[PDB]
Amino acid sequence: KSLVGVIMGSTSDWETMKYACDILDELNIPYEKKVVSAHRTPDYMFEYAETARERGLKVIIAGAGGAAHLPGMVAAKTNLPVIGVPVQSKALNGLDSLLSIVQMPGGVPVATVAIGKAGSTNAGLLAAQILGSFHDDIHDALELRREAIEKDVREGSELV
Amino acid sequence: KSLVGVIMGSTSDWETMKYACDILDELNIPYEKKVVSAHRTPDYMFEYAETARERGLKVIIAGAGGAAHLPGMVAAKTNLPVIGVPVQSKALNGLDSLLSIVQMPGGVPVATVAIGKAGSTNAGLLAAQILGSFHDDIHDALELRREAIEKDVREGSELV
Repeated sequence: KSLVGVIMGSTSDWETMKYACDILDELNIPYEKKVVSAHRTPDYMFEYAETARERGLKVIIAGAGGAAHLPGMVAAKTNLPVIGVPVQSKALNGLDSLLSIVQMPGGVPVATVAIGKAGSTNAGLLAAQILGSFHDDIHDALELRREAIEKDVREGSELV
Repeated sequence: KSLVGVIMGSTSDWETMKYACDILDELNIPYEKKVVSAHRTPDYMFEYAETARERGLKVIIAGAGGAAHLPGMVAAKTNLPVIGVPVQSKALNGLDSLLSIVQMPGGVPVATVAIGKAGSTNAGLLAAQILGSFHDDIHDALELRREAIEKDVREGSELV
């Protein structure tokens, strides 16, 4: 049973959103991934969000660029934590994506991460952290993962 | 036993961070509030972050402005979810705060919310949502709060 839903407005955002999914896979967290568009499939977006809780999801990761409304509108329709990944847009390099996602009004939080693939990775990790707040096995896995990277960086980053 | 830690670098940030605490008070979620500075008390910041999980905290809300490093450095030191509130800075109106918080690299997510008061309110709600991913009573209270606001706004839609 999926614990995290990873959604995005278009297939073109997949190369960004796959980073989140890779993290979930690495950590063996069950998830689903779907294209759900705020602007092209608005009714479907509402159905997806409003039924997430009953479907067993605990966290939603939503990616969008430009006038990026997907994370906020999903957030307006569920009280699951919603993590917003600003996709890097062509003209404004994700500045529009960022402001469109992060500047939510009081009452409807969206947990916003960095523009692009770094943010996407981080959305997966943040979802895992949210689960880890109550599943010690996931928290332990996150700790070990971080420890392993710390060692790799401190001990195996030779400069020539 | 506090479930949320609400921290900020300066007593002057309280004007912003109070809003997150008002939400927690409203939802009867036990929390602690402290002045922890990334730049003025860096050792204390590491100790606070390191010991949060042991102490029973499940989420940390951190507010900072300007070259805002508090949320990110706390996040580097704990696998609890960390919510970053960008405080509105004087010269750049929180643009510096926002970018210095949200643009975290892969491996160390910070759940970033809006600049200022709206963001602070939302950090409290987001922490509650994170708790609500395990605690059905908190999730239900969030749903009820939102439903009452919906009614106040909808059965109040007339501009007279």
